[PDB]
Amino acid sequence: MKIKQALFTAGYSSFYFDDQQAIKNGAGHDGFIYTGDPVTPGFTSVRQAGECVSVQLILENGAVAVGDCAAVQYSGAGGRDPLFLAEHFIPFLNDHIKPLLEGRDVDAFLPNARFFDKLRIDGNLLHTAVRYGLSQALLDATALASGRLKTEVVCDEWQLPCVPEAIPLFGQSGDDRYIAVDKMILKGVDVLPHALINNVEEKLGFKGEKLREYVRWLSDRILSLRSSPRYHPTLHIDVYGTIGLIFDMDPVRCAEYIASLEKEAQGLPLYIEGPVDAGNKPDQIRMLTAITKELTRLGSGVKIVADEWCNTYQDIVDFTDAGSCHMVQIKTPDLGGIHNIVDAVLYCNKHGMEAYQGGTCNETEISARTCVHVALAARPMRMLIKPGMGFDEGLNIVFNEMNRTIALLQT
Amino acid sequence: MKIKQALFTAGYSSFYFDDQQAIKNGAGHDGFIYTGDPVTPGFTSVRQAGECVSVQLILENGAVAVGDCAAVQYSGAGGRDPLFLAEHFIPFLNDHIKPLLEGRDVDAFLPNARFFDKLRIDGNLLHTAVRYGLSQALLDATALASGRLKTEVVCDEWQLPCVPEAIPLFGQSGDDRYIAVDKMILKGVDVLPHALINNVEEKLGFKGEKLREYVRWLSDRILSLRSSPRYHPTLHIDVYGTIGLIFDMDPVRCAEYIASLEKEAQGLPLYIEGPVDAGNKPDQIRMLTAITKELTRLGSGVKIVADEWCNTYQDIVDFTDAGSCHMVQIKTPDLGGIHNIVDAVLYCNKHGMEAYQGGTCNETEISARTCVHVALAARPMRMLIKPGMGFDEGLNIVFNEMNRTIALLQT
Ligand SMILES: C[C@H](C(=O)O)[C@H](N)C(=O)O
Ligand SMILES: C[C@H](C(=O)O)[C@H](N)C(=O)O
Ligand SMILES: [Mg+2]
Ligand SMILES: [Mg+2]
Repeated sequence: MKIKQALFTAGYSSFYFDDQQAIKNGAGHDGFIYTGDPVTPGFTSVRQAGECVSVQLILENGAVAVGDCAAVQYSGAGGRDPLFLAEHFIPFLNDHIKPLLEGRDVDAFLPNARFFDKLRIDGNLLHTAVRYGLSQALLDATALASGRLKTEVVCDEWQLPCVPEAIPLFGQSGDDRYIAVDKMILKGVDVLPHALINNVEEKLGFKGEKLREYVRWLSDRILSLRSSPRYHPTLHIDVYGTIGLIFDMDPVRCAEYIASLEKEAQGLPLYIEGPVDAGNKPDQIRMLTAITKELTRLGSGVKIVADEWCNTYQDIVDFTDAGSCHMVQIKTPDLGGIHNIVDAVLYCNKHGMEAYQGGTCNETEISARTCVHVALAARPMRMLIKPGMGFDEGLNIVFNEMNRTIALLQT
Repeated sequence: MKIKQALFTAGYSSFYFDDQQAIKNGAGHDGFIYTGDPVTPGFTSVRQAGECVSVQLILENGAVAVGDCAAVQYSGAGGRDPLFLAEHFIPFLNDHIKPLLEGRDVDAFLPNARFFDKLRIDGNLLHTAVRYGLSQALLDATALASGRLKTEVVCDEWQLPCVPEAIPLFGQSGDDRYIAVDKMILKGVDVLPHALINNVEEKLGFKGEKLREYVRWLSDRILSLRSSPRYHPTLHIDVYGTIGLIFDMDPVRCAEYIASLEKEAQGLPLYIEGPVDAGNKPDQIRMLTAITKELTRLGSGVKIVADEWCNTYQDIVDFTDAGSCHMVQIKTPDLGGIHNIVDAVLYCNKHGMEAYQGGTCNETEISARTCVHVALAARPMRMLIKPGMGFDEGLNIVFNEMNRTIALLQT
């Protein structure tokens, strides 16, 4: 079955494009807005509305497959592609991509996914968000053309068993790290709460005591508010590199502080994401490795998670091959085509790496819903609740699609 | 085409259920919740997780139609049904509704909508939430059965033109009445921002001076933040009956105060929702009517919107026939089956009432999306960005489905 028509429509994503460089440089705020000038190219303000381009593929049987082109919050940075402005992309996609979609067969997914993932227009690979969104629509197209769910298509093309089982979900709080923790306990969240620990003075503390107290409050809040002791979630907190900054980038000292955090967790397993940011891929790998070695040496139970500098399928391979850390964030939109997500989760699973199928608050209901199918197939150990910073909406989108899908499969 | 199988799966909706008058009474606060004793039946806490029940209808052609059972935040009051918990409704659904669904013809939508809207089980009508959800899935089923969009099915069956054109959207800030305003300006929202002006002391002011100052703040923010004068949104603020409280239900005084806000809006049109709560339908209609009369007499351009006591199709008919206000909130889940939304909006449109197709923060991505199709067909004057209180997620849901659907229709 073929695609009869391809449509591209501008839209709003579930968060904001932020100029990471200007913010790190110390941009001030006025309400929700950041002040000063942006320094990153394409930005009209330090903070701007997040945008997406919805792809709809009307098939010969009349079904309408969907996918959303979307980029991370910090669109333009850390090895991630540029400022994804949608209006500009509509004419471009209508002109160069539409004729490559209309009349295309979608009985299978992968050959199509590979094609768009490698395509250059005037020498330039397609923007990674376009690859993300097209690939979602193509997966959905294969599903709709054959009476399968997206999950089944992946299972079939990658020859996976497709045993219907929940994926642990992870909630991110943004700066609302107290109120959102309550929300997450009320809704049974498996993993929590990110906490956006992204400033040294005000969030980590110059000697780490602020984070220490935060973990204690968090575990106390969980134990106290839970309906029963059967609720025993995992703690996952992203420190956006700040721990290296207070320990002279010495991985032994970083490890030491990290281990010291376990006590405050009160039996809840603990994960610390992005402990350091050495500023380039090779050094990031090596520092994470050295931190992991010392945690082991200490007999620590605390685990660490890579994110920055770990972007593409190949990066994920590299961090994994090096034994650098216990888990890596597969930040979905930065991989491009979603077949890359499947490939990356399987590689991790084969080689011992815990795969966290993450993403961004700045993607959509469609991209998240598509990611749910990818996860139910590939079996990562953790999935980000997304998109949005409200949390409730994200949980609604990911959790309910997961459970609907498991039921359909059990049929 | 018939439905082959009906599945019902538990999920989370995008907000919380709250025992109202457990709270307004004196329920304590600790972080995100309320301490102590709920007054409302079924409730294990004064606030707990909002819930839904996803209805999935697998048809003979293998398509899967979807719809979500959901209820407002304070299920329980203003003329609303009980506590919509999944563990209760899933058995009820399997016991009493599945037998009427499996094998059912879905070639049309309206018979089925009407049939379930009237159905009695042991003498009782079905819960509005159940009727809302089934009806969404039944409309989706008719669509998927015949290669139509849900919006087209409504157009076909009520004989409407379905001109592909946008509907003005309204965002709601929840208590975050400052910060969410910046979000909305940055996303160009048509109407804003609700403001949850729901307490005399802290939000409206004993003499309405706080709301007065807020309106000026809001208009200034808009005029300051916007990128050009082309952005001229409508201001829409819900004061949840507080204006009636500080004026002792004196309607001429209410009107006078409401007219004095125009000055503060600086030329942005102003809507005040729920100015009073007379605690009963017939008094509510009378009070709103006298407020409207006095506004007109003063020559004011401020309009008022009904909400509380205007629940069902028939309520809407009654508020409309009395000429009681300029706009009514058709609070979607309370009408039961969504064909009633259609009839309500058309009724308003035919009898000089502005139809505001509302809903709640506590519904779902699926209910909202389905509400988009109802609106493109019926043409209310305004539609709520929902669900959730994060705003971004809701806009993403409602605005992107709207634009995607318009693009399909133009095909
Ligand atoms: C999940 C991401 C991370 O911090 O790793 C980030 N908060 C985002 O939403 O894009
Ligand atoms: C939109 C409603 C209203 O206040 O009219 C309410 N905020 C709700 O979300 O259910
Ligand atoms: Mg991270
Ligand atoms: Mg209201």
